[PDB]
Amino acid sequence: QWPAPLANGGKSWASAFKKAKATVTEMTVEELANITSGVIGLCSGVTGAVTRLGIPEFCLQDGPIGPRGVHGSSQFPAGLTVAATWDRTLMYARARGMGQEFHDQGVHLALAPVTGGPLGRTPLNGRGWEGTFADPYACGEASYLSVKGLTDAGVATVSKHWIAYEQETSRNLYIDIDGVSQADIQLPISSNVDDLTMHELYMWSFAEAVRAGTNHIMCSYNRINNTHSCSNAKGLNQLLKTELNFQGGVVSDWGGQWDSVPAAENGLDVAMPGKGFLGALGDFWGATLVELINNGTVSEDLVRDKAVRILTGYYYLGQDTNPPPPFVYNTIGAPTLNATSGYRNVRKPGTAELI
Amino acid sequence: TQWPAPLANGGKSWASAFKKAKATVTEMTVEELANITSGVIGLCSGVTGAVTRLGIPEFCLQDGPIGPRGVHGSSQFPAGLTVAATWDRTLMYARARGMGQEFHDQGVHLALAPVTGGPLGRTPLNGRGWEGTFADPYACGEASYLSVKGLTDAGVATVSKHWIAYEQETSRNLYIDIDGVSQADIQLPISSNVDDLTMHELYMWSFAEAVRAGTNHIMCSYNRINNTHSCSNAKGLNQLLKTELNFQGGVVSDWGGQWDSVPAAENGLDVAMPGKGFLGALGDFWGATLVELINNGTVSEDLVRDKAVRILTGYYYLGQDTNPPPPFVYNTIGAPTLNATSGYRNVRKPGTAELIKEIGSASVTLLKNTGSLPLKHPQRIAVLGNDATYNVLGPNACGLANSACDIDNLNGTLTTGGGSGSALSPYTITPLEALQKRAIEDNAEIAAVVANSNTTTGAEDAIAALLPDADVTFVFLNRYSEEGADAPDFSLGGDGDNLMDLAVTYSSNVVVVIHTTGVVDIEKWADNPNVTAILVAYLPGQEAGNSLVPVLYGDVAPSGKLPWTWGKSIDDYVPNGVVYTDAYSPQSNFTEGVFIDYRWFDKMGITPRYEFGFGLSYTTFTYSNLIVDHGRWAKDYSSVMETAEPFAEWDGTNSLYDVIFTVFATITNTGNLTGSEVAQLYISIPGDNQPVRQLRGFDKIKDLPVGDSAVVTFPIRRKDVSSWSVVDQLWYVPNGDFLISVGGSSRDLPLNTTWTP
Ligand SMILES: *[C@@H]1O[C@H](CO)[C@@H](O[C@@H]2O[C@H](CO)[C@@H](O[C@@H]3O[C@H](CO)[C@@H](O)[C@H](O[C@H]4O[C@H](CO)[C@@H](O)[C@H](O)[C@@H]4O[C@H]4O[C@H](CO)[C@@H](O)[C@H](O)[C@@H]4O)[C@@H]3O)[C@H](O)[C@H]2NC(C)=O)[C@H](O)[C@H]1NC(C)=O
Ligand SMILES: *[C@@H]1O[C@H](CO)[C@@H](O[C@@H]2O[C@H](CO)[C@@H](O[C@H]3O[C@H](CO)[C@@H](O)[C@H](O[C@@H]4O[C@H](CO)[C@@H](O)[C@H](O)[C@@H]4O[C@H]4O[C@H](CO)[C@@H](O)[C@H](O)[C@@H]4O)[C@@H]3O)[C@H](O)[C@H]2NC(C)=O)[C@H](O)[C@H]1NC(C)=O
Ligand SMILES: CC(=O)O[C@@]12CO[C@@H]1C[C@H](O)[C@@]1(C)C(=O)[C@H](O)C3=C(C)[C@@H](OC(=O)[C@H](O)[C@@H](NC(=O)c4ccccc4)c4ccccc4)C[C@@](O)([C@@H](OC(=O)c4ccccc4)[C@H]21)C3(C)C
Ligand SMILES: *[C@@H]1O[C@H](CO)[C@@H](O[C@@H]2O[C@H](CO)[C@@H](O[C@@H]3O[C@H](CO)[C@@H](O)[C@H](O)[C@H]3NC(C)=O)[C@H](O)[C@H]2NC(C)=O)[C@H](O)[C@H]1NC(C)=O
Ligand SMILES: *[C@@H]1O[C@H](CO)[C@@H](O[C@@H]2O[C@H](CO)[C@@H](O[C@H]3O[C@H](CO)[C@@H](O)[C@H](O)[C@@H]3O)[C@H](O)[C@H]2NC(C)=O)[C@H](O)[C@H]1NC(C)=O
Ligand SMILES: *[C@@H]1O[C@H](CO)[C@@H](O[C@@H]2O[C@H](CO)[C@@H](O)[C@H](O)[C@H]2NC(C)=O)[C@H](O)[C@H]1NC(C)=O
Ligand SMILES: OC[C@H]1O[C@@H](O[C@@H]2[C@H](O)[C@@H](O)O[C@H](CO)[C@H]2O)[C@@H](O)[C@@H](O)[C@@H]1O
Ligand SMILES: *[C@@H]1O[C@H](CO)[C@@H](O)[C@H](O)[C@H]1NC(C)=O
Ligand SMILES: *[C@@H]1O[C@H](CO)[C@@H](O)[C@H](O)[C@H]1NC(C)=O
Ligand SMILES: *[C@@H]1O[C@H](CO)[C@@H](O)[C@H](O)[C@H]1NC(C)=O
Ligand SMILES: *[C@@H]1O[C@H](CO)[C@@H](O)[C@H](O)[C@H]1NC(C)=O
Ligand SMILES: *[C@@H]1O[C@H](CO)[C@@H](O)[C@H](O)[C@H]1NC(C)=O
Ligand SMILES: *[C@@H]1O[C@H](CO)[C@@H](O)[C@H](O)[C@H]1NC(C)=O
Ligand SMILES: OC[C@H]1O[C@H](O)[C@@H](O)[C@@H](O)[C@@H]1O
Repeated sequence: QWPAPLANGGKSWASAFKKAKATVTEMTVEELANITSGVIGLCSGVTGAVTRLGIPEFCLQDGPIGPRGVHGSSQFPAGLTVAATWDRTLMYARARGMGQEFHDQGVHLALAPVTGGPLGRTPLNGRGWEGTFADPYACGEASYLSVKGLTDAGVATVSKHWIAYEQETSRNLYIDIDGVSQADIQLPISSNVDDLTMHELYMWSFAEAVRAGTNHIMCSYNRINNTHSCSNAKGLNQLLKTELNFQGGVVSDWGGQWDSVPAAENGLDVAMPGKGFLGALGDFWGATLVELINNGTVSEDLVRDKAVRILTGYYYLGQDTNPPPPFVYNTIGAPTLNATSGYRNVRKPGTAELI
Repeated sequence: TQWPAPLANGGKSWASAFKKAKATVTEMTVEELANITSGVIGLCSGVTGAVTRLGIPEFCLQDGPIGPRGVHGSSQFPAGLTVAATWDRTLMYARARGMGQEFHDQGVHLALAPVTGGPLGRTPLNGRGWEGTFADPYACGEASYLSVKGLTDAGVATVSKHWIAYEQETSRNLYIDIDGVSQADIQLPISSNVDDLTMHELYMWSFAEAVRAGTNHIMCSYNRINNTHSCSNAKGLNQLLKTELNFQGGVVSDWGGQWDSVPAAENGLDVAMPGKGFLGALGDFWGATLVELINNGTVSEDLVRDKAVRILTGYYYLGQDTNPPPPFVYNTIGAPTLNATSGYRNVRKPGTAELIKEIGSASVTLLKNTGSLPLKHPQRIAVLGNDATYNVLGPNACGLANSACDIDNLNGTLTTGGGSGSALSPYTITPLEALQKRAIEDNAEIAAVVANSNTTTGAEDAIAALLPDADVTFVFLNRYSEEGADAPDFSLGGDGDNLMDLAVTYSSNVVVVIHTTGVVDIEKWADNPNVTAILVAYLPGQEAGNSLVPVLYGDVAPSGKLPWTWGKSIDDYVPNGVVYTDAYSPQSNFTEGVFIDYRWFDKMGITPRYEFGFGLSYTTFTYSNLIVDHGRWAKDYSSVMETAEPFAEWDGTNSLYDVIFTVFATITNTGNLTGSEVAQLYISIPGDNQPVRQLRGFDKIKDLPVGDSAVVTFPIRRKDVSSWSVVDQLWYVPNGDFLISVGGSSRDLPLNTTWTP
């Protein structure tokens, strides 16, 4: 079908890749499943530590205007708003500023920016404002610069949402809350997209995102030609990881992962949110992935590539020798998470006037 | 287990022996059935329980694909790797025959030998591939047949090993339960997941040959196959081996290869080793447990009587009743596992040393020669490498299994590999002695740096001072590997890389000799003009030096050729050659099919450095006059036992091993010196996803004088031209064009013709 091309570190991540491979090489099957699946904590998502090799939990945090659910930060204008400036300098400085606030709040991975999913097939898209232009060229430019800003600030990006994620209606994220299951109720809207259109319109901004060095990409809730984005082999293994030569990790949207084995085989590298959100949003790896490896269904080396893709960003942005500070706010919310919040003021002179 | 256990009948040559077997087994109590089918404590690698009432003694099962291991008073033969490289059926037989006499005379009933297609050569990193012969079914077939014959002709029963698809040491995970730690709780053995065509065309080939040659027993391997232990795989043991190959002898467990009581009993195992040996640490699943399984109705007395009959057929057939082996006198297990004194018995016969030398001289393979060989009478000789002299701790310092020296010990000349297939030496003829003897005859001087060049103070200075004035510099490299591990890469062992860097710096006439268990990485030096000649001497046993120097000095031309493919990069071979995982149930999918060693290279259009079947002479040979004589056919009556391999053309009277045509060719000695030449025949058998070409014959012409010619002749068996029909489950000769090719290697084929039935 479409096999999983191994990470090699690409142009800029060469040394980071090699530190990643080295670390992954030392990891037990449990450790591999610990880092490739979400655990419980204060951030939108959290990767399990590899505590024996001193790899810590990574804080994944919303969102594309800056860290969400924190005090002591600034509320930046939306992507829609910078787009309207048609000013590359502002697009970059916006992201750079968002970036320092993410770093200084303690975020390893910013669940941002929005780089062409949604792009704007419908002017009614409920979350269209999070993107930029209704145009691949201009969106590509803003996406490039948005990615660079955040990464220059020392925070790994997760560009979102790959791909063809053009309506909120019946995205139908995976949720098995109460007795009921979305999987029984209704499958996600299937974006059915020819190959010219995928190439010339939707992939264009993501290509720019990859070129800018986005460390990760988030696969979307919709299905493409009736396969989930997060387990679409053509989309992740071929279009993204081969043609766009993407060297980083594919993070599930929160409930965008619907299965265990196809996901592992067809491009997904991180299961989010895992144990977070009471497990309500699916929890298909973790202990399940351990079992699948130990019984020969899934190759350990397949999962080592996932862990390598995750650690590449860690090492490239220097989070190993320059760790972000502790994240201090409960952004999940009680009663889902009963944790107290600290306080940290992260607002810096210059930010208000940039805004 | 829809594959029932077929009853022994003694097949072709063993009819008599089988009948005495059954007679004796029929008198046996249940306790006697259990005593003989499981190992007991003794001096040998394994020992079957006696049936003392019926006068059946303990049988000594002893390790030795190069001869009796762990004994003094014997000879260290070359490894199977080394005979393979001769391509000389005569030497193949005589090596086994010699090994046989030493086995018998030390008192061994069953030789755990030879290695007949497991491992065959899927990975060139296999830590124990060296115990085998060729990375080729056909050639492994021929050597397997002959090695078996020579052993049995000495009056020692063989246990051909290891059945089957045993193709990496890593995660072989023998069963063991010692120090509160069981292997069952850590990881299962690697699972060779082999399709049906591959298993027939590749892995079973050499085992068919060992069966035909009358192998008395066969050893089931440590690996699972399709996720079922080999030693309890019914389709493997009961169907493929005991039905299709019609195998009439015993299946012996590898040591810790048996994992359970009842499936083993049900699915093809005949003998549980080592039982009460090795503190019972490697599992003891039968014995008293089998007694209870019979008494309580779980396993039929009939099933176990068959096991005992298969054991006892070999005993009678080789006449060990009326002509018993002498007592075995050496503790080969080792304190503290077994605390028992050793006797002394000398078994080395006149002739053996010279046969070991000859195998060396016929095997050593010339890979590069820009003009420096043969040597005339150089006056100033430099030698580099610890491989050139003795292990600094003594030739048997590394213990009973040649594996106990420190990772950095200068072990001297690598005359054998490590593990169960090793053996002690009474001495080593070092390359440095033999070179010195010759130097002295020429009134020359000779000096060797044998220290560790990287860690010995003065060694680099000493080298820099010595080489520039030397007329020739010999460099001795080696690469130890062992059972229990795969090589991590092609790296030279010890300080090899350093020695080569230094030698090309201070000398323009470097001759390299490699003693190795397998392919090594020489890419850094092989195209350097300062390296004038490269030889690989494999594992020549005790006569390392005196075998080599005659070839260096042109007393005899090199005639050895490569029995596997020498690629430039490990990355050029079959992928996932060794699988590394902590997964509880490790998998290895043999998705390459039949395409291993040179079939991979050929199909994928990859050029090796030196191809399968390559090896230079001090002369050249021109090939002419290819004849395919369809009138030269013969009925097969020569085998010792018959298989039951089904084939489309079975008329009721004929055989898969009938020779259906013979092909001929002429070689002419077209250079300026006498030389021996290994002619080779390959066939392209038509079909889908088929090999570019397949070795189907070889003939070594000896000492062809300048100007002279000789006819080379290749019998072609029906099987040689057949494929396995997965659908129809039999062998068949396909339709289409059969390219038949002949020449000096797998890439150097001047003669070609099409046959089309
Ligand atoms: C969603 O569904 C849509 C609708 O079906 C999908 O759009 C199809 O996408 C496939 C590609 O995945 C595309 O395939 C081609 O059709 C061409 C003819 O129209 C073929 O010529 C072309 O084949 C070549 O490419 C293959 C892939 O590399 C090769 O295997 C093949 O050998 C061909 O290539 C050789 O020849 C050319 C010269 O002709 C040379 O340049 C090459 O290098 C090579 O030597 C494709 O097979 C369909 O045409 C698309 N259909 C439409 C209507 O767009 C879409 O992919 C789906 N999306 C997802 C995410 O699944
Ligand atoms: C390890 O796993 C591999 C992977 O599966 C496994 O490979 C398979 O091996 C089986 C054999 O056990 C192959 O079997 C079959 O599929 C054929 C179609 O491709 C089918 O025609 C075969 O047919 C019959 O043979 C059986 C056995 O004799 C017989 O009982 C049936 O009645 C069929 O034969 C009849 O009809 C024939 C004419 O049509 C006639 O000639 C014959 O005499 C008889 O009357 C067979 O069932 C399977 O295809 C393999 N698959 C692959 C992927 O190769 C290995 O066998 C496993 N190895 C171990 C050690 O377990
Ligand atoms: C584990 C094993 O292969 O054991 C045997 C004993 O019969 C087996 C067949 C084998 O071919 C034989 C004879 C050999 O000749 C091998 O070359 C050989 C070995 C491969 C070696 O074994 C190993 O290296 C094992 O991988 C190694 N494995 C472990 O330590 C292990 C233990 C628990 C769980 C998982 C793994 C081991 C070392 C030492 C003692 C026992 C086990 C032991 C062993 O001493 C030799 O073993 C012993 O002498 C021995 C084993 C158990 C108890 C007492 C003595 C070895 C030698 C001679 C060095
Ligand atoms: C199941 O197997 C056991 C292991 O072989 C048997 O026990 C061994 O039986 C041998 C006889 O067949 C004994 O050998 C002899 O030893 C005595 C010393 O005590 C000498 O007098 C004899 O001359 C000597 N014979 C020789 C070698 O020439 C072994 O001593 C004995 N070993 C043990 C462990 O006791 C069982 O007999 C066997 N059980 C059955 C039911 O057959
Ligand atoms: C001289 O012979 C020595 C054997 O008598 C040999 O030592 C052994 O070398 C092998 C390498 O082939 C080592 O292999 C193992 O190394 C570690 C062990 O902890 C494992 O991770 C590997 O998987 C592998 O099994 C042996 O450990 C080593 N044996 C001992 C007792 O130290 C030397 O290498 C030989 N000398 C030279 C210069 O080659
Ligand atoms: C798998 O990941 C989980 C999630 O982080 C690990 O546990 C935490 O380990 C950190 C140190 O890295 C401790 O500060 C926390 O107390 C642990 N949290 C919990 C919930 O106990 C776990 O250690 C990981 N396991 C392995 C084998 O690395
Ligand atoms: O909770 C979301 C609000 O949705 C409102 O409605 C939407 C429309 O009916 C239509 O566009 O479909 C989407 C779902 O695909 C609806 O969310 C309305 O239902 C309100 O109750 C909600 O506040
Ligand atoms: C392996 O484990 C998974 C999850 O625990 C299970 O769904 C699957 O069926 C298992 N397969 C085997 C062969 O045991
Ligand atoms: C062998 O193939 C099966 C699917 O048929 C798969 O589960 C297993 O992981 C494969 N092994 C490899 C190639 O890693
Ligand atoms: C948090 O507290 C609420 C109310 O005190 C409780 O019902 C809920 O179960 C708790 N949440 C979790 C995830 O434990
Ligand atoms: C028969 O004996 C074996 C070995 O003691 C034991 O595993 C099994 O439970 C017994 N079975 C029955 C049916 O008594
Ligand atoms: C052999 O002797 C050693 C050393 O006294 C002892 O520890 C060991 O238990 C003995 N071996 C056996 C199997 O009796
Ligand atoms: C070959 O040897 C000479 C010394 O004899 C040395 O100076 C020269 O650099 C060497 N050349 C190569 C290609 O190593
Ligand atoms: O994990 C230890 C490992 O070390 C060697 O390099 C490998 O080739 C394996 O054979 C061995 O088991």
